[PDB]
Amino acid sequence: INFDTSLPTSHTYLGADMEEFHGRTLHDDDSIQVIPVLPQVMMILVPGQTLPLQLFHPQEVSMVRNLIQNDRTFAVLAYSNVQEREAEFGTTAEIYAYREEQDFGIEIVKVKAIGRQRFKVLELRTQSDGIQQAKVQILPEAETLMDRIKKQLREWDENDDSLPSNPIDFSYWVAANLPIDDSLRIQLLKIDSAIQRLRCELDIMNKCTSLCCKQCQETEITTKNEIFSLSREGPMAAYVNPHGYVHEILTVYKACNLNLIGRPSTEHSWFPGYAWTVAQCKICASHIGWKFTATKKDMSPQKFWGLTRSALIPT
Amino acid sequence: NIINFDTSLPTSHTYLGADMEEFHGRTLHDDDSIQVIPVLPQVMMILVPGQTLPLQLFHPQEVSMVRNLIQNDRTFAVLAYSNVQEREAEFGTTAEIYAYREEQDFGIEIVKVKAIGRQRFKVLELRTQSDGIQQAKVQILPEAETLMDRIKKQLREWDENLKDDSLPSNPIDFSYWVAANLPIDDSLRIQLLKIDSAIQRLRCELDIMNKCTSLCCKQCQETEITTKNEIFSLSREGPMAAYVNPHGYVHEILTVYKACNLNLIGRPSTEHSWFPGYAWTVAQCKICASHIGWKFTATKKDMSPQKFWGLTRSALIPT
Ligand SMILES: CNC(=O)COc1ccc([C@H]2CCC(=O)NC2=O)cc1
Ligand SMILES: CNC(=O)COc1ccc([C@H]2CCC(=O)NC2=O)cc1
Ligand SMILES: [Zn+2]
Ligand SMILES: [Zn+2]
Repeated sequence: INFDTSLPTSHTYLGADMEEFHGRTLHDDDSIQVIPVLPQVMMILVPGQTLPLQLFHPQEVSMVRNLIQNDRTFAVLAYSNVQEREAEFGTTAEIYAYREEQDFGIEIVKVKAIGRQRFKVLELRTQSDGIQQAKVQILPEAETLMDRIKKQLREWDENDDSLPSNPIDFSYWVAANLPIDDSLRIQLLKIDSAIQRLRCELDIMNKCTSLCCKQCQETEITTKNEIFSLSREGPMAAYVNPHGYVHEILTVYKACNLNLIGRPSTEHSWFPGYAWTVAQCKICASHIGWKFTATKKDMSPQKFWGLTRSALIPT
Repeated sequence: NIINFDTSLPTSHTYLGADMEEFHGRTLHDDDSIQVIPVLPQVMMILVPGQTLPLQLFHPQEVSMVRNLIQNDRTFAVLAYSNVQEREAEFGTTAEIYAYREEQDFGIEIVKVKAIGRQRFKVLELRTQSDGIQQAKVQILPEAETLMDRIKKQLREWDENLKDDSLPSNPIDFSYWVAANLPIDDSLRIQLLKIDSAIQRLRCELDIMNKCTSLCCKQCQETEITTKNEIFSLSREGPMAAYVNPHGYVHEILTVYKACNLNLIGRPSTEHSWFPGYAWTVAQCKICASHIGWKFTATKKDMSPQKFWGLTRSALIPT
């Protein structure tokens, strides 16, 4: 495995002149705050998880510009029902990198943020100018469980320095990287105790199955056991396509029942040194993810896949 | 200068998919009536009766709303924002869905729609529900052939093809064709939409045409890019039309035969092309490198014109 696993976390495709912020805002337990939510964000976010964004609607640009002038923190709601904008919990996201640019006269803002604190939603109110403000309450934050989880993680993929040592940070690493659906992510986000969070995760890893194509609900694509981490963030990560759409990707060493489309391409690659090719379901041709292929034959691995969470469903 | 290409192809939006469902039904609201019509949250374009609006919708709340629209009157409200940055709008126009197709990419439900502007309105109430959707309480508004010939005369002096069949015979439709196709900024579009009477609209448009100057790149303002005399129409919609990029972003572009102070980026491409038979290359300002639009180049030697430019309204300001 010869590849710098610190390059993906940099999101260099998004831009390399990104202004950086080192100030850190952290709210007290049980404190009630009013935090804006970005209307296009759909992701469930946990503390320690990074969220890259590319925004071009003038209202999102203005609100990020104002956040950058202040505490740089927005609210990422854990929607139980994104079609209905229903959410009871969420995680704050603190912008740590920022970039302005223009394209065709349209002001664009590129942002890189990281989850900081869980919160319970108290009120979701929309302003007269359309922007949404959420009144939230900041929630407060067993090495046997940790060792047991780390044990079954090594059984799935041979991956210590990669995993956090603190039980709180480790519980959130596991919550954000397990190949689980949204309902289980929200279940884990509701849990207040790291001990309880780790114990629920152990139960989830054991009931885990395999990943089928959602459009088929039949054809198996990959499994926990080919999960393969190419990034310090872990085997699961959010990346932005060239037009602002955020994909959550699970990297696996081998996949089944998948065809390729088009020509391997290096543009806007989420894994520097690698080229991507659209992978679709060999049964329904539903796009599922991308196969990445080395650009220099001196790199290991030579082939790996990055499959979107949204295209997969567990058995 | 002579055209050897089917100007009815661009209006079909075949790049959006050629197997679009269509609807024969037509809904029209009574004059001076209050209607409650939903507003798509990411639409930003100023719409006029008779104008086409293509869309590609990703958000599950958008596709739910449009799915429900397809099962009802297929009509949403397009606001003419004074300030998009703050959702400030006093007038608008209804858009009726006339074509539709559902897709699914990476497990994400996708809706593509082609809609046409029908009736303009004044907004009485904008109110966002609990789920986030915006509903607009609106009042449908009620709807000198010398001005018409005077308008048409200076249109021909800009482009020869803008002559007869390319232009509507009715003064109401004609004032809306002109409002949608003049190379004017958003403040003038809103001014024309506010006008209640067609004769008043036509006379305002004649005044605007006489004061029309040139189009400069927005970022640096100094460099001219094109001018009204270089306009020429390659679609039955007219010289000005909205098209969707492959990711759902709607671009309003003006087609012109010649542009200055523009460099090109890379090699021509035929993917997702808005003008079948032509390839596109990103065009950018010579001075400040800002992307301005696209140069279109024919893929066959027997096509005419062999080259033209589609320049976005958003990158251009008047002189
Ligand atoms: C016509 N265009 C489209 O439909 C969308 O185009 C895309 C979408 C996703 C990417 C990913 C691929 C993986 C990677 O490494 N980086 C990316 O941005 C690239 C282009
Ligand atoms: C990083 N950029 C991408 O991945 C692709 O972005 C685009 C944007 C606009 C187009 C237009 C060009 C003109 C035309 O005729 N059709 C289009 O769709 C095409 C691709
Ligand atoms: Zn399938
Ligand atoms: Zn310029």
